[PDB]
Amino acid sequence: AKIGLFYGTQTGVTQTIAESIQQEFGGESIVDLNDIANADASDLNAYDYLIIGCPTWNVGELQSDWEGIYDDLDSVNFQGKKVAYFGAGDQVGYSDNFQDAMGILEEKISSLGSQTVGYWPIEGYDFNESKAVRNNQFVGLAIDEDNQPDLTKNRIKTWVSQLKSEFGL
Ligand SMILES: Cc1cc2nc3c(=O)[nH]c(=O)nc-3n(C[C@H](O)[C@H](O)[C@H](O)COP(=O)(O)O)c2cc1C
Repeated sequence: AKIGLFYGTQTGVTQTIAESIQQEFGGESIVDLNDIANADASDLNAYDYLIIGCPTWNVGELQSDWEGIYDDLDSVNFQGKKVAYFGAGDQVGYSDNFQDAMGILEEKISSLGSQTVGYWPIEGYDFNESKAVRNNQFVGLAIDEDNQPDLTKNRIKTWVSQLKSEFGL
């Protein structure tokens, strides 16, 4: 597989999303699925295409496994990689920090030389602030299983379909 997906999760939602994205891409032969709790930052070097999934916890913080590796990301060579992101969040409970983690990771990784692809429009959501917004789009797939579970399936399907192109699929 030429695409590597690395996710982190506290309660399992992000994992489930990760599994669905893998299946939408076409399976294990298309995307390698990895829990970041088991990886080294160095594992990220193998791929030209990455998908980073991370939920936001504790009012605007990264999920703990991502927080653990955060400082090691500098050691990865992201030059030339295309990276797409996804995150789980709750726009009602955390309106002022909706999907911040996705935003924090994207800012770090993009600054290291990768190109973000996979922007997602903000129509259909309601939140006050987010670190993951740029030019009025999310930098990646914003999922909200707490408030909008009925939208998830479609959001994933649409997003993957847009991604396919950018990943040379
Ligand atoms: C105590 C607590 C704090 C949270 N903080 C945030 C937050 O700052 N921003 C946000 O978008 N969602 C926040 N969430 C919502 C979660 O990210 C969300 O429930 C997600 O589905 C959890 O994903 P996981 O199972 O992969 O960890 C919080 C949830 C809890 C329970």
